[PDB]
Amino acid sequence: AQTVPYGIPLIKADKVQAQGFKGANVKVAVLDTGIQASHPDLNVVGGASFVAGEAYNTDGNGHGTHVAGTVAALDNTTGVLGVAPSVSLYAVKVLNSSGSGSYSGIVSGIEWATTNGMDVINMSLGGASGSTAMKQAVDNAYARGVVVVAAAGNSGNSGSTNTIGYPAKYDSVIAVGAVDSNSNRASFSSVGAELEVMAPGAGVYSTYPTNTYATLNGTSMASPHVAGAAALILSKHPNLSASQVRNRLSSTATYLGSSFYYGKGLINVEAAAQ
Ligand SMILES: [Ca+2]
Repeated sequence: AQTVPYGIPLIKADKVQAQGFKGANVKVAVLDTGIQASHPDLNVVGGASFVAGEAYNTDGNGHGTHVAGTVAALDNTTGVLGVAPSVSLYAVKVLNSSGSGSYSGIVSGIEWATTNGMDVINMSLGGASGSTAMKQAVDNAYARGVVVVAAAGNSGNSGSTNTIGYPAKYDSVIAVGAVDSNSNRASFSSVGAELEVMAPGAGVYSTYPTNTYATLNGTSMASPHVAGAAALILSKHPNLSASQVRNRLSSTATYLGSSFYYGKGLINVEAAAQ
């Protein structure tokens, strides 16, 4: 009836669930291509779009809907199952259907998130170039107490230079790399000094636009696992601070090898939990 993507158990998300922490009352913003709000396995409570012509609540390129579901695919009897399935899910359309977005849109979405008390902002996007304004709203939202997790980049290596994109590069931002089920670091996952931690990003099955489910690969998929794991935690210790929450994801994870390639390693939600 319901399937459990090999990733919820991998990060021991499901052991937190058992205890009864699933992110109830936790507000997660997914800054993506949008979310098919009519998807039987998802319940989007609100949002916004800064993409022109595109309304939001509709997904032209299956990504937003896929990332959305990893975070909150409802806990029912069908489809899949998200990380923090009780969570208040807001979709911020920041990628115009062909998958790309301009900073103006990104920074706006970020701002929106902060201005609407979003406890979590998931950015499964990037660029190899930054901007002054992005660094400010990522720093600003975090100083504001939001937890900002962003995908690392789907660059592999680039010598021994950082292949981590933006905004993941902003140390106010948690850069998430991708592993698989044998906790092996995905091939395409980005390396750099900024990598923070790893999450499942290979062959991750989730909600796909028009009430169906599919398997995609990427850091883009790695990032949301981290965005839910914090909601869970935020649902157990609702007093904690962003940094309070980060440290725990950080300094309490599973060692896979060098920081360059794996960061602090694979997240452990249970241990981080408390
Ligand atoms: Ca479900």
